[PDB]
Amino acid sequence: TFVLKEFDALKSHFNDTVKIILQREKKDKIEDLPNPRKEELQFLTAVLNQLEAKIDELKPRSLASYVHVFYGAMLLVCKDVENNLRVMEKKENSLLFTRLMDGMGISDENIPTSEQNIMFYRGLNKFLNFIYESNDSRKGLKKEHFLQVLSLKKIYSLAKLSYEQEEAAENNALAKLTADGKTKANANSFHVEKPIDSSIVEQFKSWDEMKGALHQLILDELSDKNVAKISALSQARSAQLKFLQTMAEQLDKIPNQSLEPSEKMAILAGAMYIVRGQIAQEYGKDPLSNDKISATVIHTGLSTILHANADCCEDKEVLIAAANKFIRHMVIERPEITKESVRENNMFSDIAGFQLISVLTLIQNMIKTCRTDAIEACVTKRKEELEA
Repeated sequence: TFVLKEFDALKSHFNDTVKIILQREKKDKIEDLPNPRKEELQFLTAVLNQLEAKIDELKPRSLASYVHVFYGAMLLVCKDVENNLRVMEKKENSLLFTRLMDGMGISDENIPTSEQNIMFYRGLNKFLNFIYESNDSRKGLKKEHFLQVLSLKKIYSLAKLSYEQEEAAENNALAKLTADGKTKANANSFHVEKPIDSSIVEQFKSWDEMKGALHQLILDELSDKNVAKISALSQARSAQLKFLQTMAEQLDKIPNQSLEPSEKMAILAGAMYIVRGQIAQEYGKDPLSNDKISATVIHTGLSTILHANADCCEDKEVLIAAANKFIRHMVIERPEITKESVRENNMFSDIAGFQLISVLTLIQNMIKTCRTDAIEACVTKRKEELEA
């Protein structure tokens, strides 16, 4: 097992790393360093200073979440180092790269687990929201944030890279999953950590009306394609509609006193974006494209119900994450025997042609896109008000 370094050890080691690099390059300040080493160290310094500022402010019980962020930041830079290497250059011969890995205590025989890598980037990506007003990207960037030393282009670039790393980490964990879970699914123990903003769900009117809209769209599909049942449709389209039906059905079994209707509508909405995303990929488009696809009844139908064209990327992330949280709870066997696994029998076991891992992977892709579109819009917004 990989034991994480304590926070004080990371701080002292990084401060030494900066000194070593500055001494080797014979510079006084890191702002005089060549690219991309300059911005990379300016980023880590900014992160560290902001971490220390939060520690001396909030006075937390455990510094575990703070270590997770620093680990994510240092690993993000290591990734940036690899991307900026020449065609023949090796990372093992990079001073900064080797210094960071040594500071985190990572070698060839000592690497963090899949879960630890995810927590690193999940922690950093949440930590990056400090640049937004009230920690919300809906309100744009702050006039003064902890990454002010960096340019808007670099902020977007690092954020984009960080979101892609979390996606890649999740996808690697999904690829190693096995479908030999013997445990039974438990909806009775499914409780949301934080309640959802009802304003995000008010466009779907109610849980009954949303179910009615879904059921009506399926009827319109069967009518337009002149078939009696869903199975008569294509293997792809059939699995998608049965996925939505299973989703809506499995949510009705749960009492409203154990799971609020607003939470149910959010979960169902996230499932709709997944199906909407799958169909969009069939047309060679991005899963979250707002372009109208007239050739598809379902994609057009789901877009109408979801109000996808008018909805912002932030609200979409919440809905998609809500569906992701429910699926992973019902289908994935979590620990605390050893390791995670897909239950051999779940909600989607009877659905022919259903590809679970593909769906969970698509979720991570749409999540990343929502986050990337959020920072891009804020960077572009900040650029305009600076150029006026």
